[PDB]
Amino acid sequence: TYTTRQIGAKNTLEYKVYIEKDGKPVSAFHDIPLYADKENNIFNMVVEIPRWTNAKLEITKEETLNPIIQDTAKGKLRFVRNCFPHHGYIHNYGAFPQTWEDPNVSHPETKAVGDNDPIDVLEIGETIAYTGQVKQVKALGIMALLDEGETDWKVIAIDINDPLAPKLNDIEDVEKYFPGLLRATNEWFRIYKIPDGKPENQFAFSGEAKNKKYALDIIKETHDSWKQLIAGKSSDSKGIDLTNVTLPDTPTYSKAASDAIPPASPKADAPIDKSIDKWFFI
Amino acid sequence: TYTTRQIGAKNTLEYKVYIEKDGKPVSAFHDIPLYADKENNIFNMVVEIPRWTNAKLEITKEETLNPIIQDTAKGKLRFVRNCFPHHGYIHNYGAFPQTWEDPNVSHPETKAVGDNDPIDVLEIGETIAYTGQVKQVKALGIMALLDEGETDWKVIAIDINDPLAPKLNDIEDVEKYFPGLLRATNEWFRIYKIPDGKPENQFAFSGEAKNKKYALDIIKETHDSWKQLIAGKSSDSKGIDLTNVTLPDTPTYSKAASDAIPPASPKADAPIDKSIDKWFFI
Ligand SMILES: [Mn+2]
Ligand SMILES: [Mn+2]
Ligand SMILES: [Mn+2]
Ligand SMILES: [Mn+2]
Ligand SMILES: [Mn+2]
Ligand SMILES: [Mn+2]
Ligand SMILES: [Mn+2]
Ligand SMILES: [Mn+2]
Repeated sequence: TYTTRQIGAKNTLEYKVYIEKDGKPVSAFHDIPLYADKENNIFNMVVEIPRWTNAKLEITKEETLNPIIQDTAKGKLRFVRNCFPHHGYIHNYGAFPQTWEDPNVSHPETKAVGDNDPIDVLEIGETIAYTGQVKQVKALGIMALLDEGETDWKVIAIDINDPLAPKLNDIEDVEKYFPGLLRATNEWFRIYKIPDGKPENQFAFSGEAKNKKYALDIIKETHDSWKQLIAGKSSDSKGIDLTNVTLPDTPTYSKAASDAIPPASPKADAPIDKSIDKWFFI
Repeated sequence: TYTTRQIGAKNTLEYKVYIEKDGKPVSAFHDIPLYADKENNIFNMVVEIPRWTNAKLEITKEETLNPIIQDTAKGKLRFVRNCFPHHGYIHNYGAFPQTWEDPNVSHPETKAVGDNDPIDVLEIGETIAYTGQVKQVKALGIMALLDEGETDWKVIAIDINDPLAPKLNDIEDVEKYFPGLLRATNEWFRIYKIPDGKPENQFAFSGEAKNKKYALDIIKETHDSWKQLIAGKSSDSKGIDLTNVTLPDTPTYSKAASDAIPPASPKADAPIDKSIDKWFFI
């Protein structure tokens, strides 16, 4: 049983969300198994941002036990802007634990280094997720996003408890039941940061969403990359905090990291500035 | 000065939003002047539904002083469904007070009876409005929607305080600063009821959004119809409660009706069933 420990009021600089393992804080990047069912390829996804929300909550690499915190830019809370016809994030967005997009290396398909973070998952179920929630999903395909020149693969997946779960098994089913969702995913990731001064993103494979096989090859590679990492054999760890509480053969393993963590102090959500409302017509 | 008096909690059955003019509840339908600045075509819009929301809030014709309550469909609280790529209402939504789409007469332009309510307005400004908000807007165009075979014009408007008001003068400027919002408005109203299992709506004029001038003509006809209604001369008033605290020359004028409304007793937003989250691919 994975739960959540909320410290602070959502939408504040102070807001932290730690994942708990049967009541004890674990590392959201390290102590949560990639696979819930390896045989079958059922993955564990850590949800960072709920669908149609704007706060840019992220699993923080350099904090101990990598809590999910809102990203900041120039001292301020970061929020993604609404770009017509979309309203915030159009997917439940998060990542697969125990994966690492090697910054030190130029993945051969996209020809650019990874973006230094857990691989990214777009979860397309019909229920809006919650922050710090662990969900079991099935990968259906993958997109090669080059986000600011950096390899940043987007894995398309679905909550296995989703009513259509059974009917979706490969990328081509995405278009049969969620027609146009895959083209909106291409357009959303090309332009979301334009209202921020960033250039427009680009996709490898001409925006081709790769199938479950290819995707599965990519999650493994990334998962192997994390293996070199938490083990201690990465060429450059970039100062990621490797503290964990469940991999005992690791240099960085450390029980008591968990007792170290402060109790939940959940507070009512802080309000978001009315500028976030703005709808951009890009 | 217009404020709002909330009773009970949002998304509940006991929720009512009353409009106040200087602290005295007044009829949201009859007592709020259609015009803010007549000769400048600046109207007072009553806001029913903030943008990107789903509870279907409406000025209630059948209740004294016509409060804004939540619509009911088959004994249950009504909520509009998410139709990709949209999220709830894509526009702040409301009506103009002192208007009436005549139920009892077949309008010559669309060939159908009126829908029995104040004319409807789509406010396209960038700020998300609030329920019961009286805002000052400027008509820009009107679309002839046939809602389940009834005359249901949609006025397209913008808050005068919008940072873009000044550049918006007639319908053609809407496609200028808001490219594609016009195409999405037509679609949104055709399909929004499909998920409820009703048929696709159709639009007169082939969905042409008619100019600001045609618009004013239609708003004005509707004001005349309301004049017959409130004066007491309607063929059939349809149980519409015509109590008012400001037109003394009207038969139903009764001050003391304002003092009869209970004090505010707002509670915080009740949770909305998770089925509401679902996104339909129509
Ligand atoms: Mn990031
Ligand atoms: Mn990420
Ligand atoms: Mn990125
Ligand atoms: Mn990334
Ligand atoms: Mn209605
Ligand atoms: Mn209406
Ligand atoms: Mn209607
Ligand atoms: Mn109507």
